[PDB]
Amino acid sequence: DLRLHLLLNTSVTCNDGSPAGYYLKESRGSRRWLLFLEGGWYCFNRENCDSRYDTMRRLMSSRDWPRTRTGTGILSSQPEENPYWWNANMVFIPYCSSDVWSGASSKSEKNEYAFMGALIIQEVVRELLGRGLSGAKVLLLAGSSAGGTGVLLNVDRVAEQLEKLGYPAIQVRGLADSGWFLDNKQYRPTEAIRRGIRYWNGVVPERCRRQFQEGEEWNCFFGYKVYPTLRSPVFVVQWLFDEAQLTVDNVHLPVQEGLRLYIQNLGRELRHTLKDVPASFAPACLSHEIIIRSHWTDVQVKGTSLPRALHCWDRSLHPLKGCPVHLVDSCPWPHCNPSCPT
Ligand SMILES: O=C1CN(C(=O)COc2ccccc2)CCN1
Ligand SMILES: *[C@@H]1O[C@H](CO)[C@@H](O)[C@H](O)[C@H]1NC(C)=O
Repeated sequence: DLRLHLLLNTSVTCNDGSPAGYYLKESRGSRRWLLFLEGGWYCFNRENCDSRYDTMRRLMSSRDWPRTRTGTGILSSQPEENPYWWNANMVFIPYCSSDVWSGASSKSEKNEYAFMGALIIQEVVRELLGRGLSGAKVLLLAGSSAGGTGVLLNVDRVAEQLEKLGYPAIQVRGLADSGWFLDNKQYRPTEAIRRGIRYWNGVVPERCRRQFQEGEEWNCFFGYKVYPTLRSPVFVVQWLFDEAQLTVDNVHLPVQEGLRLYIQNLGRELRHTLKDVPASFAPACLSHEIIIRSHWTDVQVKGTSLPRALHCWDRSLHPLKGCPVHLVDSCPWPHCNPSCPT
């Protein structure tokens, strides 16, 4: 069980002004720290956020959060469930800012909601330094879905924050799960992100911002465009036929030729964007499943599981015989990999 701590700086808030926070389980015999960002879409205007507040309020407020949560998958402390990092210090950061972890805007007389995702990450890091993070050797910033995109937007800022605070020995790395999307043509989204950035006062990594310039920061929410600008090591996990990608593409699964070609082209394009990503795990599956699920160990690419690939990545940051880190399926249709989830 991970225990809840509400932020001591109560000006760093969820959407409705309640304090943000984190769940923590310490492991005093370990110098490894895993900070995981939750996902759950976003909202981009007053009316859309009001609807989310009625029926997804835990994603907008801490008022009803439980005092504990169970760590599962990569957050589990059991070796059988988590062969990778079972002995690590574990942190789960709830997503209560509805801004893909990009915002830096407080509630005020002109803003009904606060969008503070980027500041929540910074304040969690600062408060953890007094609870053992000051002695860390590795800080892995991980996340799923909107949290996976959040890793790409925030990993370099965490590295810069720790350097400026006086902790240059902590190696900051990222793990982005299910947050690598394509701005492709639909079978039958970029505008919502553009509007969101203005509504949230959203921030993007500085090198990417300088490439795309004013008004075009939305480009930095797409992994294939932001990843080449990042300095921290980042491991990318992405299903080739991600269900959220298909949803935004208006695809809902007797498949005729037009849809067959569309699905095959999508897998080929995703595979192409990962060609120059040396640490990656991309199975040919139709799924919405994420790395905090208990059975995350089951899927394999070319005979190698994700916990193994992550271990090989750790070794590479000290190619390796029998320990691969670039694992992208080449077969062209959902479930052509026999180990895909059901
Ligand atoms: O499959 C899912 C989808 N979810 C997401 O957050 C979608 O991912 C993103 C990533 C970036 C921006 C918007 C959405 C959570 C619920 N289960
Ligand atoms: C609390 O956080 C806000 C936003 O980052 C910051 O302006 C303020 O200085 C912080 N307060 C303290 C006491 O650190």
